[PDB]
Amino acid sequence: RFLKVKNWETDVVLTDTLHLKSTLETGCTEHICMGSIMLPTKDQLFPLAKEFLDQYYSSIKRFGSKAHMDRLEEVNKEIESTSTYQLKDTELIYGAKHAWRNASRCVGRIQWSKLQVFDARDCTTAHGMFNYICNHVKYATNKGNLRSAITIFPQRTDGKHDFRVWNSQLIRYAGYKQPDGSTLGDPANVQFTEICIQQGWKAPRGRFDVLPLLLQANGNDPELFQIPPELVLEVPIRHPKFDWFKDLGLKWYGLPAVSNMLLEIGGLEFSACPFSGWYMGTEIGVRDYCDNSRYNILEEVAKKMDLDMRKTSSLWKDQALVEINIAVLYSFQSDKVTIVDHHSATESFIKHMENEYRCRGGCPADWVWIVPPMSGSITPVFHQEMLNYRLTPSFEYQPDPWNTHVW
Amino acid sequence: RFLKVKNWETDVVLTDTLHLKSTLETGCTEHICMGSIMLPVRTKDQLFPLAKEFLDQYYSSIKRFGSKAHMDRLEEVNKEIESTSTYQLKDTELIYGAKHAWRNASRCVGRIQWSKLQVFDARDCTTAHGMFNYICNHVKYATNKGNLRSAITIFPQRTDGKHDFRVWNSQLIRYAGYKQPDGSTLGDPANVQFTEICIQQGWKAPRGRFDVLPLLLQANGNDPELFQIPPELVLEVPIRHPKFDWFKDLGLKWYGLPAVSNMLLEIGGLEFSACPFSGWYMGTEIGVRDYCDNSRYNILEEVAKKMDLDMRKTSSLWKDQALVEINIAVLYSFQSDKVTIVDHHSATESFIKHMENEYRCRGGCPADWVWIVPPMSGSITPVFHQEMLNYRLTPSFEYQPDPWNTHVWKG
Ligand code: HEM
Ligand code: HEM
Ligand SMILES: CCCOc1ccc(-c2ccc3c(C)cc(N)nc3c2)cc1CN
Ligand SMILES: CCCOc1ccc(-c2ccc3c(C)cc(N)nc3c2)cc1CN
Ligand SMILES: C[C@H](O)[C@H](O)[C@H]1CNc2nc(N)[nH]c(=O)c2N1
Ligand SMILES: C[C@H](O)[C@H](O)[C@H]1CNc2nc(N)[nH]c(=O)c2N1
Ligand SMILES: [Zn+2]
Repeated sequence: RFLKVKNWETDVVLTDTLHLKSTLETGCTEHICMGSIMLPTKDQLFPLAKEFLDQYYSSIKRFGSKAHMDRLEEVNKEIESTSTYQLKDTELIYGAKHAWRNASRCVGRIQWSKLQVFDARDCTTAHGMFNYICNHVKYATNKGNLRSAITIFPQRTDGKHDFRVWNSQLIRYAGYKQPDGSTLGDPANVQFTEICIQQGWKAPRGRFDVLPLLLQANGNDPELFQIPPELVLEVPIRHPKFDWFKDLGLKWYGLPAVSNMLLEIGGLEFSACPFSGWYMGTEIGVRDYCDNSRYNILEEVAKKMDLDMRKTSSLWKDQALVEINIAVLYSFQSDKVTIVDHHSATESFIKHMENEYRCRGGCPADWVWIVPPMSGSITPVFHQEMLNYRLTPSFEYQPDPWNTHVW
Repeated sequence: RFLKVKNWETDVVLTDTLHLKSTLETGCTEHICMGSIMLPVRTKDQLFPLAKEFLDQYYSSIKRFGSKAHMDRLEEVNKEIESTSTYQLKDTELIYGAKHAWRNASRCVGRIQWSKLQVFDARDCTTAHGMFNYICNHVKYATNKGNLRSAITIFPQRTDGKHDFRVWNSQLIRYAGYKQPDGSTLGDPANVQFTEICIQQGWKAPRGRFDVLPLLLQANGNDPELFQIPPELVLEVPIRHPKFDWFKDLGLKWYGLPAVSNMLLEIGGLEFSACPFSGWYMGTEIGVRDYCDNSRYNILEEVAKKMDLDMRKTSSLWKDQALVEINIAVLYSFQSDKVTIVDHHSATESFIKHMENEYRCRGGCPADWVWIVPPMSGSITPVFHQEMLNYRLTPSFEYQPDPWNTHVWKG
């Protein structure tokens, strides 16, 4: 019950005791593993607060101290009357950093304690939200020297006043159904690009059209906002060997800033909390160019490489995928925009695992998601046994707003 | 209660009722997933339930559930247990069991072939020499001059755990691993331990880089014995590259027949501790793991040098780039010699078809995503985007401890 995990490349063994703090469920049972499934009141709220506040005050080495019990009774009394409660700034920051720290699917968590937290809990309007997001974006980009950030809009109250950023990421390209069959722009975002038009967006109908922001504050009909272009840093994609690679007319944006998840701290629910860091190369090149429901430039790259595309066993897809990913990293590094290759970041994660087992007794991890989408076996996380379990504070999934909004 | 999985690349959903037949425990709990853990003498007290269950399955498969042939067989196995404390499978039952063991192998991507398994009943074997002759015929039959045919050879079942039959090799054909004084390894680093046991048991090692290891065979719980597979029975393929003519000069070769020998076949409560089984290679098993894993032959950096790659920063992706070429050369060498091999794209596509077919005509197909996804180019194969349900069905192939850890040495 004090589980162990083994790295089979190095024989390192770590003993996991952190998992016995786990609260939520995984979806798995004694009889069935779901490790690869994508998505599984006043009386409930107070224990959730006690638990969070207990771990908060131990983290600062004041468990059982005067300040601890007073803060507990303070929160205790506010739940009684107000039915909820508000986090002190210090807890807000702790909670945001530990939701990233507990993000069992995130490979970049070695940076978790350097997060920049922007308290936007005083926001009241979509224009307000837009101001906060533009500030987040500018701070995060930092002229290419990217910095981790999260901006936290007001907590849920009764589900009727939800703050929601309707974009899945703050910065994403547009996707348009072409009359003939295929897709122009980016096929992931075709339905959202519809909604923006459905809401009043003048789509330029190019390939790399930065989508507008669709901001929803206090539960009202959301509003369209154009991010100032000078805040959207983009990297034109070129290959350090193949001159013809520029001709494909490819670029990506520098700032990955995920905006559709829900942040849960001490039982409180922050449905608007866009957070950002920086890209691993494969997130753009393997996934955001080469997945069959994405750009499928794989064929053109290999065509332009005059590779034998007549049978899968020439591995021409793999060979193109490598080149594309070499190009994505070359371009970002050439323009001094932060990016991490998948060898770099998996080795960091292993180091971070080491540190978590050493000074925390464990580290929840979702092997299925930590292993990069190419070259998995030659990265050091492949041979790393991991234990997956759900800790609080956390980032959670939430329904898309456009299935729920009382319009 | 029914369960659903979604393929996110195609939006195809499938409903699994077959997990309800699951009994063995996965290692996971409601609060902890052990989905990435490598590894998460039986009395008649609990053997007839296991027998009845298997026999219920078998007679369902032949649509004779509840027939007099079915009830009589139950009654026959019944008396044989209380009287002998074990029981014997009919040939039919043994063949069903071995096929369904493979069909239930949730980590195996090659299961589209599962019904075509050639089952060799070696349950009359009694000695190590007897085993050597059974294995030699397996190898010849399965190889078939490069037109590989999957087979399994099933040796006698465990009785009291003190008379086990064991193949001590992890595979029938593997290359020797030699640890040098200077700390380097000659041959296959994966086999250094087994090689030393062989040498200690009296094997005269050629001490080369691709020495086929001797068979180490154990019958009836006796001390294991060494035998050299005849070299004309070991089909090998020298590794060359279709564009690089310096690749042949790395002097690499690999053998054609993957044949796993260290696992335990469980059928209806009986344990078959020695049951080597073979099929044919997916290319990445040689190209990605057998050559490029940091703890294996690790010709990665030598291939990168001959390719004159930027080996300074990892972000030149030289490792990925050399990996692709090495897998290109493995597929090319095998196809050039008409030795059966499958690339990882072809095989993941087949498994998806297989998996979909299994959901429709069986109500489920247990599958270990961690293992099914290929160890390179994972996301550009259709299993990466495929949700999977993992559960243990019997008959099954199980792991078992290395015999040299548990053996009682006669002397
Ligand atoms: C700083 C560099 C970072 C890198 C390289 C990184 C990398 C990744 C990767 C590769 C994934 C896997 C999903 C996929 O590949 O499609 C992921 C998931 C995730 N990231 Fe990180 N990340 C970073 C920063 C952050 C930050 C700052 C946060 C929040 C404060 C965060 C929160 C998450 C969460 C919650 C998930 C999992 C979401 C889910 O369960 O669906 N990440 N990340
Ligand atoms: C004929 C073509 C076959 C192919 C291409 C194939 C491929 C694979 C691969 C790639 C793995 C992953 C293991 C690794 O990569 O380290 C695997 C696992 C496995 N294979 Fe298959 N296989 C084939 C036939 C068979 C046959 C005939 C059997 C037995 C009758 C079998 C039994 C298994 C089992 C039991 C596992 C799971 C290993 C475990 O649980 O540790 N396979 N297979
Ligand atoms: C629904 C299937 C996709 O799931 C995913 C997949 C990935 C991420 C994710 C989240 C944050 C990231 C940050 C901060 C930096 C970075 N470099 N990468 C990230 C990737 C979120 C989700 C949830 N939408
Ligand atoms: C705990 C270590 C897991 O390792 C492994 C790794 C691989 C296989 C395996 C087994 C059979 C195969 C056949 C018939 C064909 C083929 N092409 N590949 C196979 C690969 C088994 C095990 C379990 N002994
Ligand atoms: C079906 C499968 O579980 C799903 O596609 C997951 C698998 N692992 C992943 N891993 C990462 N890093 N990112 C992903 O989007 C996914 N997708
Ligand atoms: C830690 C991890 O579970 C382990 O290294 C597994 C992962 N998946 C694998 N998948 C395959 N096909 N072969 C393997 O050897 C492994 N190793
Ligand atoms: Zn699980």
